[PDB]
Amino acid sequence: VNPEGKISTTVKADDSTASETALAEVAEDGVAVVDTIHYTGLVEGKEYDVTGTLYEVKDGVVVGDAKATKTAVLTAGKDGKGDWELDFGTVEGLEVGKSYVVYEKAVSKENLVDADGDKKPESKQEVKHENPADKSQTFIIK
Ligand SMILES: [Ca+2]
Ligand code: NA
Repeated sequence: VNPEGKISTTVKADDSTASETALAEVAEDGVAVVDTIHYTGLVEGKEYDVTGTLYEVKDGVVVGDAKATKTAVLTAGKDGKGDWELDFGTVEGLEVGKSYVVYEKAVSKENLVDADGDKKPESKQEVKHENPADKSQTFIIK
């Protein structure tokens, strides 16, 4: 049966964690950015190519080129549910007064999805979280 993947995220910028109810605030060398990926409906023990992208955002609209990208190879935990940490490290060249949002993609290394329904997987499982208006993935530099 085909896996039904879902991901949400929570960003931490410097010492400051965002949440469903408030974006993270960073006090005016670079900003340490860590994104937590909350996943369900992945395949236990399978490896995923995870790509995080940091964008400047203005009123829930992405502006300009990515400020940073980070990739990792992470393994799905028990029942294909759990949390991953994607550490971007220090991100240089962010601007005081500006807001940033994290986008995430995870693509399985193995074929985990039977897209043509012959009961044999032939497609990668791909999950995305690309919401420019998600305050839990957003931080502002004060
Ligand atoms: Ca197939
Ligand atoms: Na979230």
